Amino acid sequence: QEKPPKELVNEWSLKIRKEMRVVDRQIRDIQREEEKVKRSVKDAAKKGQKDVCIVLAKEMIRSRKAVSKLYASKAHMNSVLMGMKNQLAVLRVAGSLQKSTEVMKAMQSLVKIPEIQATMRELSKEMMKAGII
Repeated sequence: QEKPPKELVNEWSLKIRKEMRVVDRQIRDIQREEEKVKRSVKDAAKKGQKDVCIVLAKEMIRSRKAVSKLYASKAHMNSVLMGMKNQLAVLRVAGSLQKSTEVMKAMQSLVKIPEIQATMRELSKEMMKAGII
């Protein structure tokens, strides 16, 4: 055969790490956009446009949840990263991966839709063949 050695872990670490830079990015962008929406809400209050503050508010809440759901995902990703560190650990003395109900649920809750998170469905796959999920 000619498989990759259990450096499939280093590979998946790199990707998980990559997607986490993405997340950081998206959080930063939404934050940056909250700054503006804030100024906007201010003016719109000062000028008595009640109806506009109201909606810019509903805008504000939606940002906040967007960031929440994001930091969530990042936690999940971090859970998969640690799981990989663990797998390396397990390999350091065995030399063969093994199951993980940890890197399974994170990588379950993680295969959501809004984002290129089709890759997560692929890692998911690669990982099962390996014998991690």
